[PDB]
Amino acid sequence: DYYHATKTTIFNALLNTIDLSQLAQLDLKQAGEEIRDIVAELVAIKNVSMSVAEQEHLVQDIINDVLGYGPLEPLLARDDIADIMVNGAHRVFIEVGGKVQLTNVRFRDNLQLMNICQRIVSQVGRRVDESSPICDARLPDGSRVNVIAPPLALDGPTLTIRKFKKDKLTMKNLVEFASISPEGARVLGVIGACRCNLVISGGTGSGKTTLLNTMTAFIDPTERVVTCEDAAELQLQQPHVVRLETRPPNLEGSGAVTMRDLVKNCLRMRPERIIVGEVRGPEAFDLLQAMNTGHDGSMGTLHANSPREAISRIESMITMGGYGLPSKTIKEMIVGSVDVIIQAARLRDGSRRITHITEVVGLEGDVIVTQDLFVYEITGEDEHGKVVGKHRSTGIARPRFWDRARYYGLERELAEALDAAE
Amino acid sequence: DYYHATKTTIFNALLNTIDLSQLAQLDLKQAGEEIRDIVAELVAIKNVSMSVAEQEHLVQDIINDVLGYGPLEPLLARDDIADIMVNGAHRVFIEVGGKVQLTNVRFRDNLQLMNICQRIVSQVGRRVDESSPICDARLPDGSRVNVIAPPLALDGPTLTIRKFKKDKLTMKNLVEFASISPEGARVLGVIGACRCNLVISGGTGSGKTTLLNTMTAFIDPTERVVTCEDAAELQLQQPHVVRLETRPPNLEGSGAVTMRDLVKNCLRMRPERIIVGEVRGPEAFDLLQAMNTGHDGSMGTLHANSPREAISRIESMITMGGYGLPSKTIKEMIVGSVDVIIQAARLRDGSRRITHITEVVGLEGDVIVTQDLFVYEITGEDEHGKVVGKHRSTGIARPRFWDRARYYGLERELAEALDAAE
Amino acid sequence: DYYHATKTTIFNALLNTIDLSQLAQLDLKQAGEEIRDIVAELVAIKNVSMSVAEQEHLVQDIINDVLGYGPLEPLLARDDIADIMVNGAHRVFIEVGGKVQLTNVRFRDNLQLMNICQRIVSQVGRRVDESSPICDARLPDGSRVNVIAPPLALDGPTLTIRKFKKDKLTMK
Repeated sequence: DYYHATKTTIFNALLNTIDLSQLAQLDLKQAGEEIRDIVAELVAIKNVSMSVAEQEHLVQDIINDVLGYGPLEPLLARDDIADIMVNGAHRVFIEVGGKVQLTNVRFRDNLQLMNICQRIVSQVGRRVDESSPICDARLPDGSRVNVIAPPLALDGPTLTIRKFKKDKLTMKNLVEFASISPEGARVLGVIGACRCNLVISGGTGSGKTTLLNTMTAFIDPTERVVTCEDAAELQLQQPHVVRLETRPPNLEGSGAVTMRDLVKNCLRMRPERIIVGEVRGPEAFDLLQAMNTGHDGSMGTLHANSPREAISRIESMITMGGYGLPSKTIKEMIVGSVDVIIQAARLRDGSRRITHITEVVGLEGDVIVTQDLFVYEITGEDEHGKVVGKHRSTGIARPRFWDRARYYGLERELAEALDAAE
Repeated sequence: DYYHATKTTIFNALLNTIDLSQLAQLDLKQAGEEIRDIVAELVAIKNVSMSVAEQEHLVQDIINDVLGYGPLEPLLARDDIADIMVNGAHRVFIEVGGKVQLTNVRFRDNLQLMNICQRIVSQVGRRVDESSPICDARLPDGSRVNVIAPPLALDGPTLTIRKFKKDKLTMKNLVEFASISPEGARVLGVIGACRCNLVISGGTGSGKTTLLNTMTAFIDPTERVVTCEDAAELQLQQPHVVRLETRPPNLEGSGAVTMRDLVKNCLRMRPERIIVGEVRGPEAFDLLQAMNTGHDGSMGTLHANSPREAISRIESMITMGGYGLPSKTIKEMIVGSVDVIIQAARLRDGSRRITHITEVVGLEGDVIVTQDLFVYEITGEDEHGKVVGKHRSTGIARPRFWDRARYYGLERELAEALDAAE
Repeated sequence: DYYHATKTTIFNALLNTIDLSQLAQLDLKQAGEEIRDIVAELVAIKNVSMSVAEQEHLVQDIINDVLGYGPLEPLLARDDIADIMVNGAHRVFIEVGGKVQLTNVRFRDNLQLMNICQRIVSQVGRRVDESSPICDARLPDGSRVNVIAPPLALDGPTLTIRKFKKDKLTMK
C-alpha cells in the first residue's frame, strides 16, 4: 500500500540514473528492461522489503510515467471506458455504460499531467503548451484527443480522450432508430455508392453532420475523398482521405482561410469526391463546379427545411458570392450539378428522421422541378406526443440518376429497394 | 510645500538624464533599482539630500510615474475607494462612502495622463489613441476600465476605473429583494433544472452575471459543465465544472484566444452544458450550434435591453461573424436553438428586477414570434422614490419547453408555478 | 534494418557537420562529391559492414534526403508514375495506368515532408509556411504542384504532384 512512498523515493534517482533524452530515443523493449533493472537496483540500494507484486506494479508504473501515459494506461486500455476526461491533476471521470462516473485515479501535479498530455498529443506530432494552449488531435487508432493548457483552463491542464466506436453512426443505427426504412437504407446505399452528387439539407437540430458521416461510409475505399470542414467533425474510415480545416482571421483580420479557399484548392488537388462539412457561403458556387468538373459523387450539408428551400438557399448563397450571375444561370448550374437532395428534420417529439429523398430532374420556366423518390408521411401520434409516420416510395421506377446505378451494377438493387418500399 | 517642487525638479533632471527606453528592458524591481541609481547620478549634479523617510518616498513617487500608474497608485491601493474617475490631468474624483468627492490629487499634463491610460489598457493588450480613441477593458485585478482619448474628450483624456465587488447572490436574495416573485423562483428552478437553452439578456448594471450564477446553481451535479468567461466572473458549486478563460493578445498581437476559439473547443470536449460569461462577438453563432447540436441546457449572457432587442443583437452578431448566412437561416437557427430568454434590467430607482421571462415560440415570415411567461408591471413610485411593481404570469398553461419538463418529471412544479403566478 | 539506423546517424552527423549555407551555395554535383566522401568516412568510423554498391546507394540516399527531394525523388524520376499524392508523411499514393495505388515508401516525419515541400516549391520561387498554408505552382518541367500546410491539413502536409500529361486533350 505504501509502495507509492517508495516510488517517491526512487523517482528522483531515475533521472539521476539515465537522462530522459536517452530513453526518449528508443521505443523498443530495451528501454523497459533497462528501467526495470534500474528500479530493481534502486530498490536494493534502498533496502526495502516491499511486496514482490507491489514491486512489479511499481516498476510498471514507473516505466509508464517515464515513457508511457502514466496512470491513464489502465483506463486507456480498458475497452468498456468509452470516454476519459481529466480536469486538473486531481480529478478524473470516465463515461462507462453511457454515464459519467468519477474515478480515484490522480496525478502528482499539473506538471505530470502536462507532460503526459504533451506526450499523448506529440505521438501524432502536434504541439501543446502555454504558447499554443489549445490542441486537438486524432490518433491513428481513431480516438480523438483534446487538450487545453493551464493558461486557459484555470484549474490546470484539461484533457479529453474519446475512443472510436465503429457501430455508432452506421446506416444500421439509422434503421434501428426508425429514421429511415430498410428500403430507404437500400436506396441510400445505392445513391452513395454510385457517386451521385449529394446535398444533405437539414433543419436545425436535424443532425445533418451525422447523416453525412453515415452516408460517406458507402464510398469505395479507393476513392480519394477530400473533406473541407469549418470544424473537423467528420470521421471517415476509408483508407484514403484528406482532411482539411478552415482558419479564421487573426485579430488583425489577416491570415484567414475561408471554406471557399479550401474548395478552390481542392479543385486542383485531384480528388474523386469533395465532402464539404457545411456549405455556408459563396463556397457553394465552387462546390457546384466540383460537381460538374468531373468530381462526381461530392457531398455537402446545408441548412434548409425542405428540398425546394435548400435549392433557394443555394441560389441565394451563390448570389451573395458577388459573381455576376443571373438567376437563370444559377438555377441551370444547380440543376446540372446536384443529383439528389436529402432532407433531415427534427420532429415535434424531438426525434429526427429523413423526411425527403428527392431527385432534381431539371429546369422549366426558371423553376427547378424536383421529384421525391422517398417521402416520410405522418400518420398519427401517441398520448406521449410522439409523432408516428411511414416512409413511402413515390413509385418512380426510373429516377434520372438510374444510369449511374446501372453503370456501377446496382440497378437491380435500386429497383428492388424502390419497389419493395411501397 | 518644498516636497512637490523638489520632486518636479528631480523628475525634470531624471528625464533630461535618461528616457523610458533606457529601462524598458528591466523588470519592475530592476527598473526601480536602476531608477535609484539614476537618482543618485542626478543628485550628483543637483546635490539634493533629505531624510531617508522622505528621500525614499520621493524616489518611490518618481518610480510610480516613471513605470507605474502615476499618482493613481496611492488611490488604487485603497479599499474604501469604490470608483476612480479622471476628467483631465487637472481633475480627479473618487467615490467614498457611496458618494463622489473631489480630491487634491492631480496630474502633470494631459500627455502624462494619456500615457498612464495607455499603460493601464495595454495591461490587457488594449490600445487607446487617436486611431481608436475609445477603449474599454477589464483589469484582471478585479476592475473595469474605460478610457476616451483627446479627439473625443475635449478636456483631455478621460478615465474611469470601477473596482470589483463580490456579489455572488443566491436565489433567496433575489426573492427577498423582490427581483423575482416566489412563483418566478419555482419557474426559474424548473427551467434551469430542465436543460432548456437559456439566454440571460440584461441591461447595463442589471447584474446579468450574478443572475447567471444563481441560475446555474440549479444545474444537476452530474452534468459536465464547461464555462467560458473572462477573469473568472462566475463561481459554480458543481463537482464537475471546467473553468476556461480567454487570453488577450500580448502587445505583439499574438497568443490571443478569443471566445470563438474557446466555444469551438468546448464543442469538442463532450460537455453536457456550455456556459458563456458574456456573448459580445461572433462566438454567438458557435454558441447557438452548441445550443442545438445536443448539449441541451447551455446558457449565455448577453447585453440587451429587451428580449426582442436581444434577439436582434444575436442576429446581428451572427451576421457580422463573416458567414454568408441568409437572414432567414439565422432566424430559424435562433428559433430552433433558444428556448428561453430572461431579461434583467435596472429600473429608474436603481434596483435590479427580472422584467421578462419569455420563450421563443417560432418564426412567422421574417419575425420571431415569442410569448412572455412572466412580465413585471410597474404601477407608481413610493414615498422614497422606490419603484412599485409586481410580477404577473401571462397564464400560458403549456410553454413550448413543456416536453422537457415531462422528460425530467417537473410538469407538476411548472404547472403550479405558472397557475399561481398572478 | 541496420542500414536505416546507420543512415539516420549519418544524416544527423552531416546536419551537424556544416551550416546549411555551405550546402545551399554549393552546386548539386559539388556538394554531392563531398557528401559522398563524408558518408564514406562516417561509415568507416562506424565500421558498418556494407558493400561498395551499398555504400553508393547510401550516399545517394543521404544526398537526396539532405539536399534532394528525399524518398519522394525515386517516384518523380519514374515515367509510368503520372500523379503522386502524399497525405502526410505516412501515406503515399501513385497514379499508374489510370489507377491509384498506395506505395510503401513513406517519409521520416511530417517535418521532413514540410521541408521537402518547401524545397519543391522553391524552384518556382514560391514559399509555403504556416502563414501562407496553401501553395500552388507549375514547375518549369510542366508538372503541377499543390501543397497544404499542417495548420490546414489536419494530418500533415498534402503534397500533390501532377506530371505533365502531354497530348492529353489535343484535338485527336
